[PDB]
Amino acid sequence: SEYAKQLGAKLRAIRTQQGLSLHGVEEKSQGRWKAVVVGSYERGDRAVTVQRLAELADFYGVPVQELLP
Repeated sequence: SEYAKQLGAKLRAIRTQQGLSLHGVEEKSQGRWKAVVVGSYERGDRAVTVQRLAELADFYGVPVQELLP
């Protein structure tokens, strides 16, 4: 729970850092990443899979390790 919490704190830190809001992600990604889904990752309310995390890190353009708590 705490881990999920802190993981989502970084998922948010990277997203906002490149100036994108949650709606921004859904739009730029042509709908592959739904704001709803990404938000729930950022609040630790929904658990991302390691696979899925790997793709996000790619979409954002950062080393996937960096998103780990």
